[PDB]
Amino acid sequence: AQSPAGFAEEYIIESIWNNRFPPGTILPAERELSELIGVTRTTLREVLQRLARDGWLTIQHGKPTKVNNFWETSGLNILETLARLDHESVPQLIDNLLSVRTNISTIFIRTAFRQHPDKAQEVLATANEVADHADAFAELDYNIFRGLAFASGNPIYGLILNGMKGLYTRIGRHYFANPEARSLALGFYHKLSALCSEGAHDQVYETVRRYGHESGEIWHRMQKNL
Amino acid sequence: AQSPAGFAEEYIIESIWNNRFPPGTILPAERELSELIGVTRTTLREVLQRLARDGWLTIQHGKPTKVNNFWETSGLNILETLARLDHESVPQLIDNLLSVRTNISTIFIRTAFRQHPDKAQEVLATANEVADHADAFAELDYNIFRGLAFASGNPIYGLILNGMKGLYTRIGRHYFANPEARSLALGFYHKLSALCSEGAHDQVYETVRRYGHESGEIWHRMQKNL
Ligand SMILES: [Zn+2]
Repeated sequence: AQSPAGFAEEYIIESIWNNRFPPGTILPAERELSELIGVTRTTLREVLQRLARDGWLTIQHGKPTKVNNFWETSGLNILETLARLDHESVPQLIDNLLSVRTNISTIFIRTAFRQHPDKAQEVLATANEVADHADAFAELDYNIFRGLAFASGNPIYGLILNGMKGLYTRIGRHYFANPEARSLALGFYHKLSALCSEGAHDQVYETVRRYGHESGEIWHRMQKNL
Repeated sequence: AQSPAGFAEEYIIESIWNNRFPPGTILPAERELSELIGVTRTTLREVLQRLARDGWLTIQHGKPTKVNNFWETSGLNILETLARLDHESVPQLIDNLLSVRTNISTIFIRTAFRQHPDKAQEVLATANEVADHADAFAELDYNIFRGLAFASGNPIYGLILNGMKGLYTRIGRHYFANPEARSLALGFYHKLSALCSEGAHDQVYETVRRYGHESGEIWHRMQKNL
């Protein structure tokens, strides 16, 4: 909410989620919607355009605006919104995002080590001198996975990490408040550097999967308390 | 272009890409920009909001609008735009997207077969009676990969496929114009069904990688002529 546009956007998303405006149906006319929400038509139009780009709506000239099935039309951009809309399902959403990070990274880290080890090493070296605090590590960690994704030579993995950033770093800012989380991560970045230097193979997959499991354990034990 | 908003959006993206409005700098004032493009301020605002959601810009109240480094702020949503902006790099972009589909699917197809084989089988069965035409196969193929992504039980893989849809199906509509491409795909869906039924393991990874390589060969030989 806050600003009129912010309030309108949140109102419409909440209305779609709670089925006031069910996915699969037509959105109410602009005049009725603006009057219902309490914003000007120009403010509403700007919000509708934003929602359309995020996949919540489909807008077409000379045609009623449709409320989409966002599970079919939205991308990673809605992760943060999903976390806000369904608090009870947040634990599972987080586990799912961490699993995606682990498994997709096995692919691009292996490729990065083979195709651009110099870039991979530069990325991993950023862990040096990192501040021993949650916010610093949350950003460092995200930057390392995103950096390795681009270091693969296939920027599409980078675009995927870009979409994951919002919720991924949010998790990180809480996860890395745990000193052990920071320690395990540093050990991981250091091991990855060694594997890259040695031109290792199977060890990369096993090392990344192991990190996902161990970091996942630390997170789960933190999550269980909340 | 076409509509005023369409023209304005294309103009701004082209200007960012060609460094008229360099990433890392501030976007020209709205009054100047609307006058330069030839659209109303309201049309411009709607376009700016759309561009911001796609990651091209960062808009903040009481602060100049920044032109972002889209490689850092944009997600899969920009794939189609990238293809239109850099024709010479399209062949590589396509190869990269196909590689992502292949490698990420090894993960979610394996998971789907283990966690929800019934859902995986339902998805694969949609290949039955499929029309022997490019458009039909492009949609079927995308629906099968997206379907298996959701069948994994981790919807985030589905969100990734959602973001890939635009460019992925565009490739498909051309790729599947080749009768052999359609045949190889049907053989693949049928083999996947058999592997799911048998509760196969290593065969899944090997089969998916093989399909990526063989379909990639067919596509490359088509691409080379263009
Ligand atoms: Zn997106």
